[PDB]
Formats: sequence, C-alpha cells, structure tokens
Amino acid sequence: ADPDPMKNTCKLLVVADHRFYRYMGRGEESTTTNYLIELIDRVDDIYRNTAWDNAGFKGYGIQIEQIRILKSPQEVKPGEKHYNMAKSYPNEEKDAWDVKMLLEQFSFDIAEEASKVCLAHLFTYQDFDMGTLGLAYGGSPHGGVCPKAYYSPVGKKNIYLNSGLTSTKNYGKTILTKEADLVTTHELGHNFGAEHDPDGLAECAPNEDQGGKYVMYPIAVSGDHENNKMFSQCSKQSIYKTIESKAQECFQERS
Ligand SMILES: COc1ccc2[nH]n(C[C@@]3(C)NC(=O)NC3=O)c(=O)c2c1
Ligand SMILES: [Zn+2]
Repeated sequence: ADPDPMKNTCKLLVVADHRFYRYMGRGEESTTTNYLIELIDRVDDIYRNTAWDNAGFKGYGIQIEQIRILKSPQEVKPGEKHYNMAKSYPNEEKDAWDVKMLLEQFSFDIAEEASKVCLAHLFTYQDFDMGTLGLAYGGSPHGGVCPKAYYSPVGKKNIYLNSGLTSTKNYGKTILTKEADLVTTHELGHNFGAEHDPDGLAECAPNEDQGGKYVMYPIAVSGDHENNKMFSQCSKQSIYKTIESKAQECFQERS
C-alpha cells in the first residue's frame, strides 16, 4: 500500500468543556487553546512518524480543524442531560460522570458537528472512578475514525461513533502533560482501530528493562519508559488495516 498525501490526515473537532475551561484554561480562551494545540501537535508527532507497515506507510496523523470552547455550563431543563451541564451524571454527589455514559452523551450532543469531521474529541476535567482517564469508540474486542451512523433508539436520532474523550484530572489533581499526551494517544489509538496490547504477546508488552509497555497497554503508561510513547507491532497491524480501509473515506490533506 502507498500513502495518498491528499488523504493522510484525520481532521479533529476538539471540544473543551466548561470544566476544562475553568480548571485547565484558567478561564481564558488563549490558555485553553494553547494547551490543546500543543498536546494535539505532540500526539501528531507520535502518529505521523509511525511506519504502520514498518516500511514507507507513514506520514499519517491528526490536525485540529476547530476548537469549540464551552465557557459556561449548559443550561438543561428538568430530566434533560447534556455533556456540558453543571452536574455529574448519574451521581451528582460525585466529581465525575460515569465515563461510558459521558462518551455516549457527548456523541449524542455533538452528532451534527461529528458528521462533518474525521473525529470529535472531548477534553474535560473530572475525576473518573478507579483511575480511568479516557474513553473512545473503536478497537474494542464499532466506531472510530470517520463518522459512521448509529441510530439511537433512546436518543431518537442518528449519532456518530467517531468520538473519544480525555480528562486531565486524576486522584484530585491535574495530571502531568506527559501523562495527558499519552491518554489522548491511547484514546485516538482506539479510534484508529487498535485494541489493548495483551500480556501474552511479549513483542507487544515488553518488560521495564526492555523499554516498557507500549501506549495501548490497558494500565496507563506513565511516559518515563521509551516504549510508552510508541505503538506496539500489535497496534501497528490493527491501525494499518484501519488506515487502508478509512483514509479514502474521510482523511484529508495535511495543512
Ligand atoms: C495512557 O492513557 C491510558 C491508557 C490505558 C487506559 N485504560 N483506561 C481505562 C479504559 C476504560 N479507557 C481506555 O481507553 N482503555 C481502558 O481500558 C484509561 O483511561 C487509560 C488511559
Ligand atoms: Zn484503552
């Protein structure tokens, strides 16, 4: 397979919710956007430099098309929910939403905009239970790159599963930027078709002395080991097949 430079970039709709704006953006558009621009660019370096077939099938990456900045909580009617509402759901007494329900709600609310982009990604600031940092569709044992309709019987409309989310809060504190970059890499990894690296394949889950785990390992990589910022051969095989199938459908030229 040969790369098409006219169809080698997955353009993103990046959404910063009110929690992200307040806690990460310090209530400023400049601070909020600079954080996301720099994070996406560092993630793009991991992707763009990856040779998916271990040869010349490289130069595939991600770029931001738009950053939506939600400065305040979404006003909701009684019984109505929205990913950007003030309260956490299902438990308002908790700092965070149930992560799966949040990804579902974001996908529902962002459906119209998501239909026009390769991927939509939510950046929030909430302490998900049991150390979870993000969630995404694709590479699950459907969804991922390029909007694919799913009729929601509950929602009564089509939603698109080209979505993921990252939280930069864990255990009551802001995560390191080196940690945040890896969360987003991991979530987009799922979007790109990669499943978790299994323990049973040494090639895909190396020991610490061997450079450590790759980004798709199910236990969040810290970023202090060499392999942490890279995709395993297992992830490359899965993503290679996805890119081959999906680039013509929704990838665009690098800006
Ligand atoms: C480096 O970031 C990572 C790496 C592994 C992770 N595992 N999890 C939990 C969960 C449900 N989310 C996800 O995308 N994969 C999963 O198993 C992170 O939230 C996570 C984040
Ligand atoms: Zn995962």
